[PDB]
Amino acid sequence: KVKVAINGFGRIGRMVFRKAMLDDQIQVVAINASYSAETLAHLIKYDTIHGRYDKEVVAGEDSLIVNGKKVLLLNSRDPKQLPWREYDIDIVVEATGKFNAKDKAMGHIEAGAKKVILTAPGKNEDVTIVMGVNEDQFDAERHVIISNASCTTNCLAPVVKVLDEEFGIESGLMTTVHAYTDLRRARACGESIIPTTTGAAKALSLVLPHLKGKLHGLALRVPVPNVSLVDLVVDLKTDVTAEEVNEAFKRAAKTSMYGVLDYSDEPLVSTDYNTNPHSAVIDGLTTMVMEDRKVKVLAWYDNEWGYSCRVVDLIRHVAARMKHP
Amino acid sequence: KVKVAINGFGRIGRMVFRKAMLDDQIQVVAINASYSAETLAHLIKYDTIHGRYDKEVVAGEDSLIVNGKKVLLLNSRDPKQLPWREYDIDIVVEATGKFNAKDKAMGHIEAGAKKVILTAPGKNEDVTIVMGVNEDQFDAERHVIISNASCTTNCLAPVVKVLDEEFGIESGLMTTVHAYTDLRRARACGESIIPTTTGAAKALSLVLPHLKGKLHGLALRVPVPNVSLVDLVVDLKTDVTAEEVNEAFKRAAKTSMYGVLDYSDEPLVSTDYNTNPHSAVIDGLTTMVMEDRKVKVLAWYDNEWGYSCRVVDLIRHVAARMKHP
Amino acid sequence: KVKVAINGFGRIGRMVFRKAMLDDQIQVVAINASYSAETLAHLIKYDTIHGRYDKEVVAGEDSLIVNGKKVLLLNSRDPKQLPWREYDIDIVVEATGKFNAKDKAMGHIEAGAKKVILTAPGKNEDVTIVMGVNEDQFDAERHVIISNASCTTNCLAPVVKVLDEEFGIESGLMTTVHAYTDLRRARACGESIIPTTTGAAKALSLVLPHLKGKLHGLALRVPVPNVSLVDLVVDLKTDVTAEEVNEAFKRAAKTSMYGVLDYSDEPLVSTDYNTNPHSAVIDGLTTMVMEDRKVKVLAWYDNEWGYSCRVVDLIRHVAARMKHP
Amino acid sequence: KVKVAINGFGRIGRMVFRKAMLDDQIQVVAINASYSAETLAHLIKYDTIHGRYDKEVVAGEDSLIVNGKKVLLLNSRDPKQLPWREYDIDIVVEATGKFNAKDKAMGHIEAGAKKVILTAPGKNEDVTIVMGVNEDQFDAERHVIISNASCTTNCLAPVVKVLDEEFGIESGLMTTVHAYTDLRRARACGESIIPTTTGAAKALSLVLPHLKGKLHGLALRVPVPNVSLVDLVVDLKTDVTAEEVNEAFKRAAKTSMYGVLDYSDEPLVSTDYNTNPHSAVIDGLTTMVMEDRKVKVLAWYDNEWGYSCRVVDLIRHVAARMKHP
Repeated sequence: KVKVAINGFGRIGRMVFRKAMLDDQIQVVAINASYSAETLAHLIKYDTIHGRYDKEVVAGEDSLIVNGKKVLLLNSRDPKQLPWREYDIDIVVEATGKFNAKDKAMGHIEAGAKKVILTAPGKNEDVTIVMGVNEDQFDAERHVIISNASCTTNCLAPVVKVLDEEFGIESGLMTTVHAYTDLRRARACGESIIPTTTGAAKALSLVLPHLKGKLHGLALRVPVPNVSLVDLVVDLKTDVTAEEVNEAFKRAAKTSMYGVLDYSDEPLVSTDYNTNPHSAVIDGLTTMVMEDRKVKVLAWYDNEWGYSCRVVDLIRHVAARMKHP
Repeated sequence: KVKVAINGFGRIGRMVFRKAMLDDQIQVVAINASYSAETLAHLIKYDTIHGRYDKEVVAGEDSLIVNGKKVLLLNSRDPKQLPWREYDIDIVVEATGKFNAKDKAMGHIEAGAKKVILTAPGKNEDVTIVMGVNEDQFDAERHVIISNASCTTNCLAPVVKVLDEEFGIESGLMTTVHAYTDLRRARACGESIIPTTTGAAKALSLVLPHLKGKLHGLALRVPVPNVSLVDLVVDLKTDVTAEEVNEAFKRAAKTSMYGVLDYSDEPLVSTDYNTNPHSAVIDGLTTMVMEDRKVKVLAWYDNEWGYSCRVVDLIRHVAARMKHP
Repeated sequence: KVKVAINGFGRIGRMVFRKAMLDDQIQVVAINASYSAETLAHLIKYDTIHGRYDKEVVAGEDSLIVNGKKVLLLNSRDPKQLPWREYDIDIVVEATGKFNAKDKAMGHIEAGAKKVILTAPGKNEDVTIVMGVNEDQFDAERHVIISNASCTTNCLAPVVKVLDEEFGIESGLMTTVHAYTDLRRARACGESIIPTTTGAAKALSLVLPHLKGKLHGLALRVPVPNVSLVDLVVDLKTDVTAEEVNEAFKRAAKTSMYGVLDYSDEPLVSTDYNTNPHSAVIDGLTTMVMEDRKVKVLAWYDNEWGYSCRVVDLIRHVAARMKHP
Repeated sequence: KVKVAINGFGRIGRMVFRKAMLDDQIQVVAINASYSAETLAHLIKYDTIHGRYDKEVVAGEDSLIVNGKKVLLLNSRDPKQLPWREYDIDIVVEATGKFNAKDKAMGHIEAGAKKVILTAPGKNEDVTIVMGVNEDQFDAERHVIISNASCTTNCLAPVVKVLDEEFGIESGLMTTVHAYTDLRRARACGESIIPTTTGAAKALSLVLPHLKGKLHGLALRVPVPNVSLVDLVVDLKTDVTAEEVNEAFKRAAKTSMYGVLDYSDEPLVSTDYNTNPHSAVIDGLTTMVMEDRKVKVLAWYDNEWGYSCRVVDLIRHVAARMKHP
């Protein structure tokens, strides 16, 4: 079983831990976090977004017992002090965010870990991966620090990939309607629509390089707790109807992007996609086409759960290629 | 002074009443509503969206005393029973919504009112007006039932008019991010992003006829109390930069669309536009241009206050043309 | 297996159906609702509060296939037209609310059902039951129309019962802080704290008659989607400490009120009690005692899930006593 | 005119500045804040809670021009470096919160200010003042550092004072239902009811010393933007009815507590008290009495605006006693 450590216990770290503890192919050996075992067990068991954890979560002496398995707990702010060599850590998931991600990852390597998965794109990682888009690019012999991009990029890239490979993309603009996770952001008070910048369209370069200059956009932060939406207005290179666009997505969801992209013909609201494991769910009832070429596509994503499921999928892909190069 | 009655005391009726009671050029003679004077005075004085009313509001015997002036109160469900002939009502504002608006308006005419302003587009009105766009079309000798369109159309039409007259519009799609005012709408529970249909782009035909087939869109209802946003992605017929688009809006706001359209270079959030009297406020900091032609424009509007101010402006325009044909 | 029908498919009807379809001791033969099978299947599968249903939900010809079992669907507004005699319906759960509940129940009896469970107290039912408080009072030979009280009464009555039997209650006042489910209620706009009346303290008379005149209170509706709170300030007849009060609750939760009342020493928030099946969960960390006698107790309850679980428990209790009088 | 400086530009500092700039008896000479003049002018002009500022707000070179008057701007983190002696500052309002308030105040004294008003109780101030309760205690010759208590204490103390002086208070418990401004607080996500501690009942000792041991309580943080509520359950020393309690409050509001406490017989919601200048508004329709002695009283307060108005009232009281000892 691949041996994994998790650094940082924010929402992504906790969701990844929840999902990995259910994977019997993965052994979560250790956690490095800022809090005591009792606080960590509380945070694992209870969650205001995804509900209570199904398995038994129990705090012990500098460890957790989760689903019957022991997980060691550490509290090191300098990652190169961690006992990763002594624990034979195969993969560290670096879940403390964007800030100095590459330095932290190198710290984990210096501590004896073999590979690091970053949770942010464009940190000078050896390779940027979006599952369903370019995971084939991972070389276990050449790639040591691997990025899983971001949640919005994990939604945007498969959608855009389907569109470009079926119809060709001329150019497009997008709005990502973002749940909660710049004077505008600082004056929020959790009550307003807030326009901000987004980096998902630029991060698209890392996984679909032939497409930069073609897409850009902004974010609208809205006061919903979780679940976000990509609103993409894109011009295609060939004539389409809404039904043809939806059929391309429907076919990708059942084949090449199975488990990553899904397609829905149901009249759902954003809350219905809470704890959905897909990277993107096309809302088939809203697809629009103006003058056969200008296409509006709406894609739902749980900006926490889908990304964490992709992180676990990536752990499994990397581990398989580590044992069988 | 032009003599006005208001039918219906929902949020639009109450906001229009608040604004008209401040206009010394307008005499609000009467109100027809479903509640007693005490309840109406409560609803006039207090408002969870726009705050407490500034003037003294007092309930009397089947009347209100507001800002020192008496307003008669009626409770007729059939508008042709109203004493509009006996009160010399010049204009009735029909504020009970879209349902059977033309029948209600004819009822007010049969009761003796001279003109009716509907608060919804496409009700077979004699003319559809958006102030700043086509108010010149009103003929006091030929037009008896007049529509002020809708709040979203009052935002979209001036923006689109500036764009078309300065640069020409090829085609475009829009999202209106709507505050609160179909299985999706029924399953809301006030907590989700809800995609729905919108009729603002189609209602554009009534005030800018040369532009239909060129624009369509959808709505995203989000749980904010008030203030909404038009997110327009439009292709233009000539090369532009973001600065040139913003300068066109800035020039229209200070001249041809003064008081109707405004332009902001400040980093504001949606709540900062609460009780803003403009039909649309361009957010200059978010304007984007892809490949010199594909333009993203964001326009804020208080979907209640701006529309009600336009209703009062229209009352004044119609009354001026009634006295001086 | 006891044969059950459900009348009305609001949130309580749907939650009860979800829970009963999992109970292999209960056969849900039929549903009477206002919508078609496709809409009902949508509403069963998806829920903005409690998430997606775990089992396969599928719509057929005037029926549903849920978890592999067929459920017949009817659309009768007059309950005495229903084929309950032909289906051998043992128990009808009347889930259309308070309005004319007894008339509806009699209609179900006239249609051939043997017993009816109302979802509201004080409707001239033969007996009012709160599980854990007085279910022993049900007589299968004398009681035909049975009430499960209300969600707030199902929280308040076990708490008050523990307090009265351990320490004696002199008098008390309560506030129920209520999630969303009178000029104040009509002016809401989903954004305010709204004081209203509550009938839970009066409904206490029906299940704990020796206690009326001793308790009354009000409600504060707050804009949270689900999960509510009883804030009880009660004077006791003997000296206590906070620890003794909490120990009384802790002992009741593990014995006489097992499955109905629970006790928590964890620092949780309201959202952590979403889809909790208990009628009440004492928040042990907030219990307060002033001058040894005046006690503040806080009790969480999911105002939907706990009540629906109690409805299913009551179905099982009634059915057991029907087969073994 | 009394010369005032404001230290700290959080919400209380900004609201106090807004109110003081309207007072022609007060000269706001300077502000010490963490941001540039342009950012400060933005924050003064726009506010997501209380709306846009009425007066002209303009940023100049290390100054603001507000309502036509110039206000100097400083950016000193050490208050004893401020030029208060050179500006003849009479009163500094210390609006950076509870943390090290007395040290900051002494710093302002060392810089040359004559008096300091703290915005938190129990900081070893020379005197704690609640306007309407004990402002008579201020001695301009003996008191140099003055506390205006807290917003919740400014609501609780006048209510409790009326009750104790009219009927006598035996003991009581309270809940303060608090808008947004401990594992529970850290796991919020702005969506839950959160029980926390409150210090308002203990701070009552400072302004009504004969009453400690008699009152204590907790807070329930609820996701409303502004406006909070005190829910007080108190036993009195003499028999009362709800009408007598409400009449005591009504008489205090029109006499001894004019401008501080108000009384409402209207069915309002919390949002209707936004930007209300009173310290407390009794909700007369919810007052309850159990067994002639146990009284429930609900008191609304804008936890920002009322407190800031009290701060300005205190500035005026202190200045009057400074010039006329």
